[PDB]
Amino acid sequence: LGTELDYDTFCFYYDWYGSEAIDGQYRHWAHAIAPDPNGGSGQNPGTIPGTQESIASNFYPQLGRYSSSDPNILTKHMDMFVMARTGVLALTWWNEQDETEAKRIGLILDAADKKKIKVCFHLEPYPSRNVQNLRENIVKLITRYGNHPAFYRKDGKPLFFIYDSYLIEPSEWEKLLSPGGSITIRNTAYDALMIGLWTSSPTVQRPFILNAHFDGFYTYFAATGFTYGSTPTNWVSMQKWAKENGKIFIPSVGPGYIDTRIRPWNGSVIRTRTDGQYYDAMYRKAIEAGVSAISITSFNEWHEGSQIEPAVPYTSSEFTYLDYENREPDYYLTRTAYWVGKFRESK
Ligand SMILES: OC[C@H]1O[C@H](O[C@@H]2C=CO[C@H](CO)[C@H]2O)[C@@H](O)[C@@H](O)[C@@H]1O
Repeated sequence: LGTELDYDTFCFYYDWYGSEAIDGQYRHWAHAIAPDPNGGSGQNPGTIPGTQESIASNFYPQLGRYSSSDPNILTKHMDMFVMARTGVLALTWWNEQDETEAKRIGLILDAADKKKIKVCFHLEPYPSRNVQNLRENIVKLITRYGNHPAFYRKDGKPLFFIYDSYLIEPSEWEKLLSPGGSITIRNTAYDALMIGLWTSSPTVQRPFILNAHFDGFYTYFAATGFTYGSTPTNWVSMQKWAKENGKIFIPSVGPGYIDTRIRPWNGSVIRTRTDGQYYDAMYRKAIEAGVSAISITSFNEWHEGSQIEPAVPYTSSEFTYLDYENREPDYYLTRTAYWVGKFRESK
């Protein structure tokens, strides 16, 4: 029918939003404003309070200030994934070691399964992250969730995205990811496809990826040109290198970028949506590069303005939000479905 989910399409999902009613605070809708790293001492940037009028986004959710723990929101999000044809939800994972995290992960897996969506984890730069506690956490996640019907596998293997994987030296990664490594997961019950973050130039990244024994790489950033990896004119050559070296390249595409409510000094990174033309251009470059898998930044990173989740026009007494302009609130979901179809036609 040309409507089915694609299980080589990964959409980055954030479960960090809270409401007073469910979570005790409007978590993440309220957010600290970052000081300017070049703006000197004594800055008092303040906070966005997460009121109805003033939330930590330049856009405004159709679903309002929702809780990521609300089963009825999760249902709606899974229906949005179905509309977008995105078969894998790539869940932010911060190693919070708290019961409210555990509850949310279970709720997300359960809701996903009702719609045949799969879930993988996006391993974030949590405090003192290192290859030993990464192994322990991979073991825990596979043990806890590996028998859940929504747990993602590719040819029998789980898959993890590793954000800011450059914060760990290749000599450490080798211990976890080489078949001969001291604490290897290879050939164990806990083996997985490990997808590292390609940032800078090939001269740095090629030996990093090889020496670290990653199975593949992704680029994350929705803003074109932010890094070498997030410059789509490099994707043909990145894919050629991946194929030559038996690596999986999963370029990240997004619909735009703007984070100036939380980072007012970061205007140079703004990428305008132009009624969908930015998203179209980026998605076309990924498909044209001949890749096997694509990642989408993001479902709902509202702070960074990369979301495809529906947004509505809103002007409050405190802020005039951006909105999808000439496009309807669900445009980025249905445009994702269009591109998934083009990707499948190519695959
Ligand atoms: O956008 C604010 C957000 O920024 C950091 O999180 C990263 C932002 C986007 O994606 C990556 C990969 O998922 C995240 O690690 C972090 O400082 C958050 O605390 C903050 O809310």
